[PDB]
Amino acid sequence: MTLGDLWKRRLNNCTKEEFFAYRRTGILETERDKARELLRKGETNMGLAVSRGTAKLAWLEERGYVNLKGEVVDLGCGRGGWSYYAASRPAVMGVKAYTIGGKGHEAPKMVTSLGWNLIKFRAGMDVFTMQPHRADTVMCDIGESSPDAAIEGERTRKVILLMEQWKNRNPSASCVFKVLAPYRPEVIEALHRFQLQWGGGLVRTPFSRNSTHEMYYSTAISGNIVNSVNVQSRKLLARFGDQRGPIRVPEMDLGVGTRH
Ligand SMILES: C[n+]1cn([C@@H]2O[C@H](COP(=O)(O)OP(=O)(O)OP(=O)(O)OC[C@H]3O[C@@H](n4cnc5c(N)ncnc54)[C@H](O)[C@@H]3O)[C@@H](O)[C@H]2O)c2nc(N)[nH]c(=O)c21
Ligand SMILES: Nc1ncnc2c1ncn2[C@@H]1O[C@H](CSCC[C@H](N)C(=O)O)[C@@H](O)[C@H]1O
Repeated sequence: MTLGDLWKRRLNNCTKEEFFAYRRTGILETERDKARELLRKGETNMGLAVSRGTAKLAWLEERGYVNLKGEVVDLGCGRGGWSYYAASRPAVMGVKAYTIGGKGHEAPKMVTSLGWNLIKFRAGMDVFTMQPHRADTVMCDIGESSPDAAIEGERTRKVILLMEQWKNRNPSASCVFKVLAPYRPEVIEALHRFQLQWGGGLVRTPFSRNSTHEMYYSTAISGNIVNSVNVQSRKLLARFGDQRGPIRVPEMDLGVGTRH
């Protein structure tokens, strides 16, 4: 059993009050007061982020931890916060965004955020059985949380296997993907094998809530994986009992318009 496995059990052992107090303590949180209503008021001319995903990818890019360029695929695009972020980048030429949709799964939010015309959205698409195609940048933000850590590890393993498939098709592609449960031994094994072939490493974004162990893997960084995981597990376990709230920051606003 790992330190992260214990973090999960301690998380699930929280009372409701301890859970609410823990989940957002000390994390960055974008201010979505305007964004949120605009989206369900059906306003489509808006460049405010369609989800909390946009600020996470932006942070990775602005830190120099991901290379977004050329033809991008967004695997599991959901509402599309990563797709819109990618489309707004000048080095990005196009975005092919795929998501399953249906019951309990977000469909793409349709807005005129800068570069929207470079995105081809395909809902109803299962990326795990999709044939990989040409891509310069492969992104995947898939990983549904479960109170069962063994289910989280299996969900995570599936993402890593998917990224191996896309790398087999595109050995030179830049990759960035969610690693929902990096503390599971079966995940560590698959990540170490990924890293030995393709390089890369793991990083924690400051917007992730403490109720998730999610870390992001990218071929543009490096670092011992077990150390990265254990450092994060210790930091998560140290926040139990912390009273500070979240730190509110402005939401990303990419502006509106086409890119040609
Ligand atoms: C709601 N919730 C979530 N977690 C833990 O946080 C992890 C992910 O964090 P999140 O679940 O809050 O994030 P998400 O984006 O999914 O939003 P939401 O708040 O709607 O969470 C719903 C999920 O939590 C699960 N859940 C609901 N109640 C509990 C609970 N009492 N204990 C554990 N899991 C719970 C539900 O089955 C569902 O899977 C969950 O996998 C679980 O270990 C909780 N732990 C306690 N101790 N009490 C909780 O109320 C609780
Ligand atoms: N097998 C699958 N094929 C395609 N999409 C899937 C999938 N399994 C889960 N998904 C979708 O993957 C999405 C991940 S949500 C990621 C947030 C997104 N990057 C943003 O910035 O808004 C979810 O909407 C989920 O419905």
